Amino acid sequence: VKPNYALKFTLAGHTKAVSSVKFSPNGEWLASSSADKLIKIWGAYDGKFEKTISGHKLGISDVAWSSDSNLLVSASDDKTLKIWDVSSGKCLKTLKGHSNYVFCCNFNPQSNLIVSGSFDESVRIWDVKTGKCLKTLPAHSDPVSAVHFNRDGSLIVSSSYDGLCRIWDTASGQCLKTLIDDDNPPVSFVKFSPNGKYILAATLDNTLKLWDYSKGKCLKTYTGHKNEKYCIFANFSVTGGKWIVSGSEDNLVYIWNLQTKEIVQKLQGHTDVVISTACHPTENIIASAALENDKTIKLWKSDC
Ligand SMILES: Cc1cccc(C(=O)Nc2cc(-c3ccc4[nH]ccc4c3)ccc2N2CCN(C)CC2)c1
Repeated sequence: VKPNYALKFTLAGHTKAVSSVKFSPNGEWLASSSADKLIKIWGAYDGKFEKTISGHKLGISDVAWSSDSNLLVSASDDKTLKIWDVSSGKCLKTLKGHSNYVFCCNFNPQSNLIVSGSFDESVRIWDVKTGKCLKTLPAHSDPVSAVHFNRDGSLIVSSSYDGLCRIWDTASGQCLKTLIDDDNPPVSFVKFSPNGKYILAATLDNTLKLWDYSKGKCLKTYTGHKNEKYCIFANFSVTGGKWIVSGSEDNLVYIWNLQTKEIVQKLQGHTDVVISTACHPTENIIASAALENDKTIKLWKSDC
């Protein structure tokens, strides 16, 4: 039954809205990005501040870790992505090609590719080793809110303000599936399940949906939260009970039972929109992050 997430740490340091928080795949770290143009690294278990990584000329929407936890990629309003050495804090590559703000980014599981989505309505696939753009997908007809690889990196899912989710063949760059639902509200977030079998999508009508994307069938929805404006990150939590975790525009983190769709916990504490949540890879730990009235990251721990 219910999780019992309690507040363990509040991480202050960013001087503007925080955009994204991500745990390293090794479970060691949390990375955060912010409108303040900075990436900060924190200890996942002790909340200790480790380092600040700088170099972007404008605010940063997203950050993501390579599979060996040695590299970070960030997506910035400055129209670039940057690849960072976590150890030195140094910018290794600047990925240039997008014609407007880059909103979202991920490594493939192999961590030889980066996928990016932009205000410029494209999705780009980049070679990690060289930093070169390998493919530009004419992905959507409005800003791209999220990009994610499946478990083997053979597929990419993207979401957009155009009301669509798309599934892409990574190797060829061909669209394999376009999802539509209801009256096509903006799709503000999407990701694959840990196994790759499903996609979880948020739309700006206060709804998360779980999809069997190949069958084109919605299996569950998660509602009760507030999501009408911001591109709020959501997650599968699989270390204990099977939960859906999301931020919300009423300053709370919402946790649902994945199967029953019931709200099982609401986490109070933040003082602005919780735009990002992350789930720890091995421990029942949530990181959550909030917008400019708050600017803090919170770490929470549960027994299941
Ligand atoms: C630097 C910074 C700090 C705090 C918040 C944001 C932000 O809200 N991000 C953003 C904006 C838009 C965005 C901005 C302006 C727009 N006009 C029309 C559509 C549209 C979308 C789309 C996606 C995203 N994100 C959210 C965070 N996530 C981890 C990745 C994606 C950025």
